[PDB]
Amino acid sequence: IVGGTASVRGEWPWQVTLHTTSPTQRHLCGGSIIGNQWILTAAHCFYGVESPKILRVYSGILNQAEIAEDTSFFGVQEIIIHDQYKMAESGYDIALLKLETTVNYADSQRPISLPSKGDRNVIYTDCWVTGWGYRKLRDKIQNTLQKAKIPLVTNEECQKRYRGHKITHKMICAGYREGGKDACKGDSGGPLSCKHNEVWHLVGITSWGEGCAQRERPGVYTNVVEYVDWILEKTQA
Ligand SMILES: *[C@](=O)([C]([C][C][C][N][C]([N])[N])[N]C(=O)[C]([N]C(=O)[C]([C][C][C][N]C([N])=O)[N]C(=O)[N][C]([C])C1=[C][C]=C(Br)[C]=[C]1)[C]([C])[C])C1=N[C]=[C]S1
Repeated sequence: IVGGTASVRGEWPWQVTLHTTSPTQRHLCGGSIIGNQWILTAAHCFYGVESPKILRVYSGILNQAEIAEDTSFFGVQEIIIHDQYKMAESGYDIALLKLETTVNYADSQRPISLPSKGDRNVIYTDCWVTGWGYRKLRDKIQNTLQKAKIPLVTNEECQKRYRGHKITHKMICAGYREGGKDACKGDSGGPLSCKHNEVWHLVGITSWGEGCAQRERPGVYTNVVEYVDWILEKTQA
C-alpha cells in the first residue's frame, strides 16, 4: 500500500495474508474471508503454483512478525480459478480458496459481506484498500498491515487513464487524480472494502495498475458484484 498508514489490530478482520512455503515461506498475496471455509482472492496470484499444498492462510494478523513456525494457519484444500481467467489485465482476476478446516469467527477474524446486485447504483464514499504490499515500487513486504482511503472512479474515467487497455464493467477502479495513495506489489488479492450504511462490503479485489500511486493511473480491481453468481455456484457443494 502506497501512502497509507498502519492499521489498528482487528480493524479489517476479513483480511488474510496468503503465504507460500516454496522455496521458503513468504507472503504471497492478500485475501478476504467470505465464508467459514472460503477465501476470495485474485487468480493471477497463483502463477507458478502447481499445488495448494504449499499455501498457508493466516487470519487475524496485523504484523507479519506474528507469523512464526509455531503459528497456526489454515491449509488450502482447493484453488478455484475462474475458467475465463487468462491474465489480470484482461479481467476475471478472481479465485476462491477452499480451506481444509473451518474458520472460527471472532473479533479478530470474521467474514466480509459480498455486495448485492441491488447495489451497483450505490455511491460508496468510504472505500479503503489494505494489505502488506509494497510502499513503493522497489520496496518489500511491509510488516504492519497498511490501509489507505481511496475514492472510486467511474469506468469511463478509468478507461481514459488506460488507453491501451480495455476497462470492462467487470473491473472497477479507485485512485486520486494526483496519485499518492494506491495498492502495490503484494497487495494483490486484497480487498477493496467499502462502508455503505454502517456495513462493510467487499467491492473489489486488488488486481493491477500501471506502477503504483502514479498520477492519472487509478488502481484497477475486480468488480466483485459481477461475480456473486459465480461465487455462489463455486461455493455450493
Ligand atoms: C499484486 O500485489 C500486484 C498489485 C498491483 C496493484 N497496482 C496498483 N497500482 N493499484 N499486481 C501485479 O503486480 C500485476 N501486474 C501489474 O500490476 C503491472 C501491470 C502493468 C500494465 N501497464 C500498462 N500500462 O499496460 N505489471 C507489472 O508491474 N509488471 C512488472 C514486471 C512487475 C515487477 C515486480 C512485481 Br512484484 C510484479 C510485477 C501482476 C503481474 C499480475 C502482485 N501480484 C504478484 C506480485 S505482486
